[PDB]
Order: sequence, then structure tokens, then C-alpha cells
Amino acid sequence: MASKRALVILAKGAQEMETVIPVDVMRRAGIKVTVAGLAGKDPVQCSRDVVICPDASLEDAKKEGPYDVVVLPGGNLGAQNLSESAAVKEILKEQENRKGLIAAICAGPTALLAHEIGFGSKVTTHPLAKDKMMNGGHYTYSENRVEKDGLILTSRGPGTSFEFALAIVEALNGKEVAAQVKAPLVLK
Amino acid sequence: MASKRALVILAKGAQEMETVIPVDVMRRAGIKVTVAGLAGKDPVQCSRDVVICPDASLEDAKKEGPYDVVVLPGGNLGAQNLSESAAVKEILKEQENRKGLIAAICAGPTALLAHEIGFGSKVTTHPLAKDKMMNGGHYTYSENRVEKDGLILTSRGPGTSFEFALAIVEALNGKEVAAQVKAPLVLK
Repeated sequence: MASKRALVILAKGAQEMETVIPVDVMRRAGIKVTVAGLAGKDPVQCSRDVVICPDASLEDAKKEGPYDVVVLPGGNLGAQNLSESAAVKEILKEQENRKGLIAAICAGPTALLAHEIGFGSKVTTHPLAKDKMMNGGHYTYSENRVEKDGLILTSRGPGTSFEFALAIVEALNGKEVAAQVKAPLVLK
Repeated sequence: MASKRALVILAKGAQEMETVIPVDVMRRAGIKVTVAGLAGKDPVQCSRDVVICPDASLEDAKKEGPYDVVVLPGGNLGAQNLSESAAVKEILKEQENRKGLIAAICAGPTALLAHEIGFGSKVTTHPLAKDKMMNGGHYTYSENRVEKDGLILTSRGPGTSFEFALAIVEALNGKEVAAQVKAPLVLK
């Protein structure tokens, strides 16, 4: 059985917990994860100054698609950088067109708004990103910790990151793989 | 009021979630955190292949002590590397002698055993690290998600990392700072 593949797009100002937790949990599930630097291959300064080194540039990772999921971490500045990128636009439009999963957390869903992705969907965000996301009425808002409307999967914050990551694993690899990955984590 | 200071010792094979979550949460609390590379300043490959760039080498960070807390992430290989380091030994002995906090998660507490730190204390670990930690009977074991016996603070796994980090914040900066840092996280 071929391994599923995930693209995690890492921009300056990304929320580092929301980057690392999904990467780690997806890799535990046997997903081949590419941490792709929006800016290139150089290390990325996250929202609380953790510095993460990409596996590859987004420019190169874009050429090795398609991916079973495209993951957008949060962080206000990270999400703004994702929102400004034409490369990200192209990747997300292609992913929607091919009926592939898109997963975004905290402020990350606001890049879906910027790139006109998933309009009409029910979404959640961090509470502090609600009004940016809802500007223009292009979505329906949800309070759920993880929200999934077809292939638009959204979540709220650092404290929903494990739930978000496990939801991605379940969507890709099924319930039993997600449950097996969950138990050694010592979640409550 | 002078900012409290934390030393997070980052070794090859460290559990990346257990590194990032405490760093991020402590920084949210206004703690000045130094992510110190055991090996030097070069990027560190974690247990699930996330690569984190240290702020400084342990060699240099050791010279800018003392620190209000020394934090030991888990990961089997990370903890083994911490356990083999004479520099880590010296830092932990100094921290115990000065009545400073030591915080270790998952397999991280097994470096306390290696360095003869805190013998007699009640500790927890990841379940899979229990028998390494208990070899020789130098500690008393606990099932609590976070365990604190004086200035020996231990915890169990990725899924206890927020609890662990908030316990460190509470110990350093008090209950109200920890509660203020907690709410925007969207923990359950």
C-alpha cells in the first residue's frame, strides 16, 4: 500500500506548535510529510521565535505533487504570508479541483479566504481570527474544535492541534491508524 | 521585575513536540528561553525528523546561567544523548544545588537517573520509560500526568506537554500568568 503524502507549507511567523504537532503525528501514522518552506529552503522563524528548517522549498515541493493533504498552520504573520503567495493559491486551487484534502488551523483558514478556496463551507478558526475569516460572508462559522465540510478541514488553536492532526490521519489512513497513533501520546 | 530564564537542552533525537510546546508556552509567559544545542549551534534532527535550529550551543549557554528552570525534553535518543553528556551532568547538579527547578518529560527523566539527580523523588515518565527510570529503585513512581516533588517536575508524553509547560510557567511566574497564557490556547 503506497504511503499517503502531506505538504505542510511553512512561512515566516507560522505557529510552531501548529506546525510541529501535525508533522510529527502524521509521520507517526506513516504519512510521508514534506515541510516546505514558502520562502525557500532556509530556516524559518516562527511566531514565538522557534526556528524550523524546511525539508525543501515550496518551489521544489510544488513539483512533486500531488499530495493527499495540504496543511496550513496558523500564526497571524504565517497566515498573512500564506495568503499573499501565488504559489499557495495555485496549490490550493489544484487540490480543490482534484478532490484532495485541505487542512488549516487557527489563522490558517484565512488563507483559504484570500485564495477563494472552499467558499460556502462551514469552517472554524481561532476565535481571534473569526471576523477576518467571516468578512464577506463566504463561509459559515462553527465553534467545533475540529470542523470538516467535505475536503475542507479546519481547527482552532494550539490546544486543538492534536485533534486536528488525528483528524487528518483518520481522513487519510482510517480510524484504526489514528487510534493506534493516539494511544502512545498520553492525551487526556 | 526581571524576566525569568529557561534553558531547554536540545539533543539529536529529542521529541520535537516536547521541545516546541514548552518553549512556545514559556515565551508566551514572558520567560526568556534559550534553546541550547547539546552538540553546538547546528540544526538538530528530532525524533520524527523535524529539524530545529538552536538559539545557541550548550557550551555557550552554560556560561550565561543560572537559569530559573532547566528543561529536558523526551525522545529515547534525545534522552540517551542528554544522559551521556558531562555538560548536562554539571548543569543539573548546579541547578539542584542552587534550589532551582528541573523539568523533564517522557524519557527525559531518565537523564536525571543517569546524572544522579533528585534521588528519592517521586517522578513520572512515559509508560514505556518507567522500567529505565525505576532501575535501582532511586525514585518513587507516579501515574500523574504532571508530577512535582519539590524542584523535580516530571511529565509523561506529547499529550501532557501543555500541562507540563503550564506547570513550569505556574512555578516561575505564578498561577495568574499561567491561567492567562492558557486561555488563548483553546485547550479542552
